[PDB]
Amino acid sequence: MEELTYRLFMVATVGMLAGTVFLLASSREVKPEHRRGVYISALVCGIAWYHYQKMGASWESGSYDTGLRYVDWVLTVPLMFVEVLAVTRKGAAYNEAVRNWGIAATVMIGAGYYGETSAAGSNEYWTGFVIAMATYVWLMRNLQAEGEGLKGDQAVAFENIKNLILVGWIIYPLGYIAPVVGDFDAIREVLYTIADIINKVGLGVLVLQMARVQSGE
Ligand SMILES: *C/C=C(C)/C=C/C=C(C)/C=C/C1=C(C)CCCC1(C)C
Repeated sequence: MEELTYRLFMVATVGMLAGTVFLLASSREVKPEHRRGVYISALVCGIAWYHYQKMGASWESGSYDTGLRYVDWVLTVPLMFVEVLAVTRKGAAYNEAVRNWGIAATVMIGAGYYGETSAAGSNEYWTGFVIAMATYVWLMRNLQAEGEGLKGDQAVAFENIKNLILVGWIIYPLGYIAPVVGDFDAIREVLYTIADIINKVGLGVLVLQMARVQSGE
């Protein structure tokens, strides 16, 4: 398990870089007015690339720092919401949701960090899990309600974005609890890594697809 976890960190590092530069190279495929989300998706993968290089080194040392993962999350999750909410909102409605969902994400990630750095299975560990889970469910319920009025190819492309988040983000609470299900500390890190690749590279691909649709392709 320890070597598998290291290898996955190394592969994910190159994968985040590939996502970054793939998305940048692909921006010419859509109209200028629809490139912003693609560029933000590239920024998300680029920040992740930076932190994945650090996480692989940290894991390899034998004294791993989950703070690297959590700082990456706290910076990137609000950016992902910026991309999502721009599809359905502008102006006042956009500003309100970006702020409120960003605050919620920060609470979720901070509660998780508090719990994960507590003794596994302790009241503190479960306190962080429960607070994070409630905030997560609030976010997912808000997301489900977004764009329910859309029709046509834009509706389908937005539903694909929503579904990636609604399904893919379940991996994170599963990773968080893995170490109390078995001798699975490394499996937490495996699951977080797989999740970050799926969610960050996948969202970028789907934001690019949305931009193709918005461009009339
Ligand atoms: C790019 C990274 C992403 C999208 C990270 C997402 C992280 C989460 C949705 C984390 C959620 C958690 C819970 C719902 C409960 C346990 C604590 C967390 C922070 C792992």
